[PDB]
Amino acid sequence: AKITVGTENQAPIEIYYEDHGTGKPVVLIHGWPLSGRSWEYQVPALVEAGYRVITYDRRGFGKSSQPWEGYEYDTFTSDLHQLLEQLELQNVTLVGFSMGGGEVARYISTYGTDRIEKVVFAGAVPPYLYKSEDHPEGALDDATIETFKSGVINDRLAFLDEFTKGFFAAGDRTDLVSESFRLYNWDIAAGASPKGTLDCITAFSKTDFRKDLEKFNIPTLIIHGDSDATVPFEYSGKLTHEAIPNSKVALIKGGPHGLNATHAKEFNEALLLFLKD
Amino acid sequence: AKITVGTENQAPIEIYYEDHGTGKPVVLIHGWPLSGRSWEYQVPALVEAGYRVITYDRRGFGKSSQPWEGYEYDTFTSDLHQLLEQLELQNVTLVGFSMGGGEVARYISTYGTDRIEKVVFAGAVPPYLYKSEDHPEGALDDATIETFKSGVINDRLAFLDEFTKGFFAAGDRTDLVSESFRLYNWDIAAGASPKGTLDCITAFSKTDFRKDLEKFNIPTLIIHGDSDATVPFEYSGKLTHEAIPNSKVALIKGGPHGLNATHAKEFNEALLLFLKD
Amino acid sequence: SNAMAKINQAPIEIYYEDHGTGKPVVLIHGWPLSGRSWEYQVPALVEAGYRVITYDRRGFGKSSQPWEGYEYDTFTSDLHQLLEQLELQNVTLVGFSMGGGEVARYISTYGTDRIEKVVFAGAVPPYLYKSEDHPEGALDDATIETFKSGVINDRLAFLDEFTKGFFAAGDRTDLVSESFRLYNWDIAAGASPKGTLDCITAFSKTDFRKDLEKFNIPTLIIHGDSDATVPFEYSGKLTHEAIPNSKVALIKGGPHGLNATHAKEFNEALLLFLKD
Ligand SMILES: [Cl-]
Ligand SMILES: [Cl-]
Ligand SMILES: [Cl-]
Ligand code: NA
Ligand code: NA
Repeated sequence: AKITVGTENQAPIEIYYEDHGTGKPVVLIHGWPLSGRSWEYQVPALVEAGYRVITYDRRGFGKSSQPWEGYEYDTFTSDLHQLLEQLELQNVTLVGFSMGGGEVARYISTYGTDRIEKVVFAGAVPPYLYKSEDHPEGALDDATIETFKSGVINDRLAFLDEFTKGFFAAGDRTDLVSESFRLYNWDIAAGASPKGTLDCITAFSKTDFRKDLEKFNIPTLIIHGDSDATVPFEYSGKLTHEAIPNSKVALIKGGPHGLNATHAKEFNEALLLFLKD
Repeated sequence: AKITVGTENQAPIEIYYEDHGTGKPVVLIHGWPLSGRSWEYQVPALVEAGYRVITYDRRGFGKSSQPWEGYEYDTFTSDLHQLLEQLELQNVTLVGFSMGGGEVARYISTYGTDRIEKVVFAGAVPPYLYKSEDHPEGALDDATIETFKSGVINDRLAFLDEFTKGFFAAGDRTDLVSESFRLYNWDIAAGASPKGTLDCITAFSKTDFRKDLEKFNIPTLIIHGDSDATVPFEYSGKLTHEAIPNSKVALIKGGPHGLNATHAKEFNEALLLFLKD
Repeated sequence: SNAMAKINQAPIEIYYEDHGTGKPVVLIHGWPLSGRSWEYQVPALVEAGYRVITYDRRGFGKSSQPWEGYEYDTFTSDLHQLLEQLELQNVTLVGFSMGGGEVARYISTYGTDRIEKVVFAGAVPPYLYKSEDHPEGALDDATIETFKSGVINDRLAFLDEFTKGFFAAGDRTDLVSESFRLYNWDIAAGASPKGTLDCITAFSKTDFRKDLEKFNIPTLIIHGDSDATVPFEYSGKLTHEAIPNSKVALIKGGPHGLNATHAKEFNEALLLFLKD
């Protein structure tokens, strides 16, 4: 229940995954800096609705290897390719949460749709989060990005504590998950690679997926919160929907970034409607 | 230190175990939703007394694989059998704590007594924990059972926080462990399979071991607290003792469910006096 | 990346991580933590052009948790197997707290052919035990027994308290966040209870004074002036005095865990010594 996806200095880089149930495959791709365990509220709904659910832990996160390099989307996407190939998956639905939307974007662009029936962008970073002189439309400027980087560099554990509180907060509303659930998530992020945790920030904030979204001509759903403080709908999900013909949008009212946990009922109803269609 | 005990969706199921010391083998089987680490206070006393001590993590728990299926006693007992077979254990004592009493009961019933010297039911779920009009001497009625399942389904992490508090409390006394120790146990439970955690509730509450206990013709010890909130003596150990006429009881005054930790000396004394010839 | 080094029936494996390319710097963590304790050193070392290897001592972090071998003969044998398996050359061994014991015993037992330099950081040599005959130690019998009975009786609570002192410099108890402290508590909580206990005797009562007589290579002592567990005066000071040509970096306000609280100074001292 590890996939070997490469080597670094001749040591295998191994990806931890879980593969549950019977049915068409739904591959769930977690956000930063969490793991496959962040999909707790989705897995049973999906299996009960007749799908086979695969989660995996991105390199550097969860129970996967912690290499020094490879923390960019070409490699992240190759890692996903090895998983789909090794499990011999067909008619797959790719569900990318937050930075996992990047693997989705790039997978279609690089490897095409032979194996892929449908895709879902859930609170996801495309089309391109960076705000700059060349891309004045985006959400995250250098200054904002540097704060994340400097937090991870100077006190990652305290920064993660703060980040996880905000991840499940919608505006003023900070009671959408229990303190135990928050701490649980903090601890999943605590164990991650410090290097991978840092490099991911650059990857998810500054990778431009616009060219990739062009190759999308399969059914596509955007699930997103209207109160997402990390990846604002107007700068991400809304534009991914507008980039992709025939895509559907489920804007969840009062949904924060971690809306798959906070608004599980609504998230799953939108996801399940989309899959059975 | 893993044993492969099966396969599901093309991937092995592995059980983590530890094997310490030299002498007669004593296999310690943990309760829900913890791991082999719950035996911290027993292992050293057993090793020092000249026993070889094997702990393992039940499928779905601790460091073992987290599959989707197999969370019922036929499989759990099959996993135990493979552990005994693979480690070639002879002249074994099985010690089952809480739901681990179920593997004890079912092993003897299914595989016989040829490998087995003695057995111990510690705060253990047999004979049959379900409580109903027709089976009034169970411990857990439908409503209670549904409160467990609901808690795990809707906020497992908060539910576990509360469960761990009651686990070590003897009536109104809740200072029997430190907060650090309780939180340690919380974290062990947090990392378990959500599905395994849920299905176990049905396994331990609705499995009838009465027929299995009929086959116990080997020396049997019941160790149980008189203040066990989760598995009360009167509706479990007391009845196991009555079901197995040879059996000895060590009823520990002020003992909560987690009495192997709160009353380690009294627990260990009962175990050592029984283990000896 | 990470890998396992093979070192009843099941092999003992040591978990290690190997990052970057260049001359190797092998970081040996203190009790009862793991390789993850080096968080603040790894990046600066690789950025400076070194390869950084960390490993988890048997019983700790992600390594096997056997019943025996929790003494410096075996701990140093484990280190030797790792360096042999990786075929390392020109190594700088960095031993934090009890990890200075592996450094001392490695040079004494296996010699220096694979080793260019050594660093004793907040380290337990020359001999941490404090007694009548050996007043120059740090830890007396009453203190040692407090550690043992704490670990036997409520290891989790003992660790919570230990981790508070680890990062405190006298009255400065704000040097790390609660989050960081609790992260370190959890790393310790998952270690072997048996290894955790036996290490106390290994780090407190092993005498490395004859080992330090074999040191004829460049040597840096990095130590805090406010280390409650391993006071400079009874450790790093004496290790420096034992070793000719050895350098000292005494960090002002540094507690035991100064590699985290004072990363900037710890790292400056280390890099200056590595390139010389
Ligand atoms: Cl993300
Ligand atoms: Cl149980
Ligand atoms: Cl130490
Ligand atoms: Na953990
Ligand atoms: Na027998």
